[PDB]
Amino acid sequence: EVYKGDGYKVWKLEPSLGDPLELGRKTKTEMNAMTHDEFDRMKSKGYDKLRVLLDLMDRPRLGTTVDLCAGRGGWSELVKDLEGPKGITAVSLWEWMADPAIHRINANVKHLRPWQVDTLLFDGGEAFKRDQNLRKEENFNDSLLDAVDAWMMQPVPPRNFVIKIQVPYTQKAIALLEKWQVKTGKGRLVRLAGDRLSNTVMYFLSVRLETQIRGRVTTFVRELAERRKDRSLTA
Repeated sequence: EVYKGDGYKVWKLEPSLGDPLELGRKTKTEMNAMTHDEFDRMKSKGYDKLRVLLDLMDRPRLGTTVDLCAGRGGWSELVKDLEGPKGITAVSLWEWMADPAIHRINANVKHLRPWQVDTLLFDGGEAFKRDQNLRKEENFNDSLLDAVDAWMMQPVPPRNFVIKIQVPYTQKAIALLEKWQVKTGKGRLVRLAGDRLSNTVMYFLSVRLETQIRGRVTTFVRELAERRKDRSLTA
């Protein structure tokens, strides 16, 4: 009851006014300019984080599961403990610190074409370092969401999904998320509490619909910048 709800797990993100792209670029620029003190002072591990996310989703039965950009296997390992290794397929480019019984495919996620699954996991995306054009990090993560898009738009989409959204305030990202809600009839973008302030990572979970994604991302980026200032500043 009062257990079921979130809770301090995720931020509350009600929609608000603003351009998410510009507020997102604004706090990225500010962060890039922070000194060594400010930045650090505010700056297989995913095993636990996926368990939290799946607990929020009411612990659904996973079934046939593809884990995209599986990396070291943290997410695949949790599925195997939850349901055995038979149903999991792990895709990444190659290392692998998870159960070797889990089936793996060495392939570029942007070239592997989708197939039908019960559960779609994606934990890809990368945070670029300050010495970069802002648009290059946005384009790179956009192109990864474009690949996930083909998994979500196939004739029978994933019943369950956990899709990391590394850079959620681009037009591609927001348009991709709104399209996936229409396609699947569900989906909510969450900000896990306790994620490092140094990224903009959100997660798109296959729970009951929550719309106005564009305003909630704006609220996220505005709220994150304020918390970045609080932590970076002393006294």
